[PDB]
Amino acid sequence: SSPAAWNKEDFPWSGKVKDILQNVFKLEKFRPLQLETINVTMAGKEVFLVMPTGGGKSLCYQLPALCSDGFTLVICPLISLMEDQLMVLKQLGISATMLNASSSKEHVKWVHAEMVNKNSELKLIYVTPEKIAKSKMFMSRLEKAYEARRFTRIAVDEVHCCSQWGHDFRPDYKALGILKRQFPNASLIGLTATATNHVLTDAQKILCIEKCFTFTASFNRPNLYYEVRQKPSNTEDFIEDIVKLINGRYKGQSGIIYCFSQKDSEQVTVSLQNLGIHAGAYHANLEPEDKTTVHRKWSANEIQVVVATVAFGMGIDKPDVRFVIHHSMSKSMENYYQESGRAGRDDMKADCILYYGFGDIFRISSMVVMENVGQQKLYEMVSYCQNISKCRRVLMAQHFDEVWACNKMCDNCCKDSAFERKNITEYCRDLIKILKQAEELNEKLTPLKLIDSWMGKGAAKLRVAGVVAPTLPREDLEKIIAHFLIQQYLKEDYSFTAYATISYLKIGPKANLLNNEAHAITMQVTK
Amino acid sequence: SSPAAWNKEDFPWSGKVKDILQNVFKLEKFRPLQLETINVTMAGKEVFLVMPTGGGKSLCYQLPALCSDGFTLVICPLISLMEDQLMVLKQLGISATMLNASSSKEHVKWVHAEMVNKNSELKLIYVTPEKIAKSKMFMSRLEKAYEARRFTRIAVDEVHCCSQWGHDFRPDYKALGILKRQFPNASLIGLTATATNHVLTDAQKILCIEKCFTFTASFNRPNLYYEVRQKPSNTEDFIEDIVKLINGRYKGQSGIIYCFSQKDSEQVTVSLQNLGIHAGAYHANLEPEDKTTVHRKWSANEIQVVVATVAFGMGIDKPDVRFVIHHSMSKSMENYYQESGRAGRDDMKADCILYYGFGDIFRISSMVVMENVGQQKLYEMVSYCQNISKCRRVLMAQHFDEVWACNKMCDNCCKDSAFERKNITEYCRDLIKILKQAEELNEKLTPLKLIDSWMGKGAAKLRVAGVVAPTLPREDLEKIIAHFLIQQYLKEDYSFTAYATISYLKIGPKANLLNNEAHAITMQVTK
DNA sequence: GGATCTCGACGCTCTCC
DNA sequence: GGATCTCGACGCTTCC
Ligand SMILES: [Zn+2]
Ligand SMILES: [Zn+2]
Repeated sequence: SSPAAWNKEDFPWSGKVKDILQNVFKLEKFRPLQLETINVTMAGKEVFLVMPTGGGKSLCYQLPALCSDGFTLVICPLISLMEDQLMVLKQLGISATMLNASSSKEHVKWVHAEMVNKNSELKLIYVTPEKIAKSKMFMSRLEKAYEARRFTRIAVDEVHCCSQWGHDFRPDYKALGILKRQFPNASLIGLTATATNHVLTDAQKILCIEKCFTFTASFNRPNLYYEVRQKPSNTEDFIEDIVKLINGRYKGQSGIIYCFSQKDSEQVTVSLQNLGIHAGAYHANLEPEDKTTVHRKWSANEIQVVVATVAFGMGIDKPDVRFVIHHSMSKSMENYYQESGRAGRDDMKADCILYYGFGDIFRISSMVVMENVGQQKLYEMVSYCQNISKCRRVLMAQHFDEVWACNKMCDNCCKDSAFERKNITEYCRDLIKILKQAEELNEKLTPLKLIDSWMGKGAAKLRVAGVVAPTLPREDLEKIIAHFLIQQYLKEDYSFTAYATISYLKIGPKANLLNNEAHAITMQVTK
Repeated sequence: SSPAAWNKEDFPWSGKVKDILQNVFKLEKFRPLQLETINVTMAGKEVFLVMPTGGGKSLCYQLPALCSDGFTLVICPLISLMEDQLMVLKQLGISATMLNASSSKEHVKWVHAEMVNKNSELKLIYVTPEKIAKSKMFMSRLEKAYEARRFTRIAVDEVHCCSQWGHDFRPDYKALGILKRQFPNASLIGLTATATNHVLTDAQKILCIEKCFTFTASFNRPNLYYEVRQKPSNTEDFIEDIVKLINGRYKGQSGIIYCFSQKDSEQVTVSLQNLGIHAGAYHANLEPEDKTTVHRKWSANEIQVVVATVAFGMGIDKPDVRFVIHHSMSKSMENYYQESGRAGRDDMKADCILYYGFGDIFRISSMVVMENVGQQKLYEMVSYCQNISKCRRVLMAQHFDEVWACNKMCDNCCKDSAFERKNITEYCRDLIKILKQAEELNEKLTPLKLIDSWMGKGAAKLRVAGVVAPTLPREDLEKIIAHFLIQQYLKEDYSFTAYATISYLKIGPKANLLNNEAHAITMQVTK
């Protein structure tokens, strides 16, 4: 059966739920699938929930814990994620406890007592997967509690870590199949944002589950404005453009700038600091003292903007982030979605602005070279950046394979422009003439060298007679080349050097389609 | 007495005058000083009229001719200027005639008869000064005509040719003093646009005149919009900027582009032709078949724009010229006014746009090297181009030294900006450090070489340690250097070479003011 | 002679969690 | 190894 059959407040516990939500959580209504998922679990069945980060996954097992006798067991990989939740629960007045590596002997003793203590009001217990695999004592207390009917529910946070596809895999997550083996009458809930069908199918196996429901929540964050701008070639002009946003539409408001590297973050920070902006830097190499200093001042609005690498992400819940700017594109849609989704967690209007620069492809391509589908994921991101008609949300839904309602909340929906299919085939033929000549000369072309030759610039040996670039601006040429790349008419060829991975372009796999002289390459342009 | 005493329709001829204006000339009212000058001449007194070209000087002696017995004599240096007039008079039904070098025996015979024929209705005769000095026959007919009271008025066009200061001097204009000597009761009128007090003071002697009235018309053309834009470094970008005007604000309308040289003119023409514009080139070297070809089609609106050197100017009277663009600056304020003054001769709104480019100073500077006060005139032009606050009309009036009312009809009057005095002294000290070094190295610096060094570019020998240019754009640096030049803190130095005169910059006469370490150089900037 | 071009040339910096 | 920098190389390019 489907979720719709569970969007119902028909159940013997619908009163107890609407009530706990409204008064214990102080929430007024259910977000999508939240009602449905609680019903399934209250119905004591197995369910997987796929829902964006910050979407409110936590509610869906914390609330059941409270509508039952005893506790709900919660499996969670990081101590910080657990501490995140318990603060919230302590503040709500809910009895929750967790256990650690560094947990106090007094605290462990008390927990053990509470689990079998029939009088315990402790309703949620958080533990790491190590505790399941490497504690005989804890397993025995769980067994006693299960037998005393005080233990009716299992929550597994971040269930994707089970799989060898799941880009956060953890060995200890493989032992967790023991739970439904030992506790078949304890219902299990699995939670994640990052769920491929074959990662869920595997977690379902690892955990020794069947049958199972799978509920997938939509990606959409309706208050978010999505825009892609051209990234300026000049780095000081790029800075000047930014300060004008922060001091114009975003004056006084909190926000984030995401950068490609740690150096990018340090440079841009300084640059903004000099121009008046209260900006702070966050990357992995940072002394963790400084990692914390920055979060504190930013969450407290002393700093207006954090300039950071992807290392700034885990456990960010600040609600009034009004803008997220991407100084460079992310490695993937999944990272972008995830990186930009930290904006507007107060559900009020917020801006998400990505600066697309040709050069950035190759810095990233080179970097994710060791990733199986690193390149494939990058090229998908580039194609987003290249799109000028399609609604930005329409493009995201294609990625999640979701049944795609924007209401002018992305740059392309606000355009009044028309479009048409421009035939750019000859530019490609022309560029392949250049590359063909280069190998006949045993010459390697960086993307820079190709463009120069096309423009009739660069080393004269690398130029091809009768090839004239059009009098289009450079950024248009960059877009035409990016196009052939991702279309694989061209391809990257990496070279590994003493210190760096660098990218070169070559005739790609699809160049043989041009053997058809009637072949047509078209690109959408404004009318 | 002054012109005001003559701005009056009190006279025995005024009724006849107003009537001839409206019903013969088809004109409704008098332009400034037109009334005053006619009155003086009708009263049989001597008057010099100084009035902008196209202001209507011709009316002021043609109309009296008709309000008098017999004919008015007109002295005119070019056959084209005479023919210009005669076409117009023929079109008005006025009996006018002229005499020439290539004049027919039949035509000469008939004229002599009309002059003494008491019944003649021939009211205007045009001749060259050659005719006065080198024709015994014509002078005798004049004498006979003067004695028969059929010859009451003398007009001398372009009276400035008399003087050794008037930049169109003609030797034959020195013989013309015989006229008031022989014909003291014929009144004389002198017309010119280009009149200095010492050119007037000289013509009054040559012509054997005293006393005399001098009426000076104001330069002002209330319908003209005056703007200075920055000229782009890229010449293809400069073309692109122009086409957007021509196809934008000036779509369908007639105009002129003025260029420094013939090559500039040929190039820009081709450049525009390729981009759809019906543009035509006019310079002195052109075969006169093509000189003529271009005027016909332009006047007939087949050509939208003439792209020309100063060679396109003498005898232009097209009324619906809606824009004049200066591709490069003129040699002098006097040339600019006159060149730009060809716009909007229908008195309806018209645009006058000058593209100021640093390099052009020196292209122009080098060429007028042989002119006494060429440079001084250029620097006056540069100082106009450099002004960002003052009303464009205010700056011009200072040049004609006239008692200066723009009504937002110049770019600077339309600005809402404020301004301030920026101290740029250290920049001068820094550039003088570079030049001192250059001469200590027996190196000559072109202006290009100076900027590069200042910018930390160019040949490394030519750079000075601890001299950092500011991070201002190049065009701003160009302006700072232009500023010191005309202020003579810097000066030009010309070198004569096989084929060309080239300019170098050197420390100028005013650099000794910086011996004062408290000395201050300031430049006006926007706030 | 000034000025754009082209060639080897020497000078730096070398990607996330 | 890829851009930037720096150099002498030869070839080309003043109104009415
Ligand atoms: Zn949209
Ligand atoms: Zn003004």
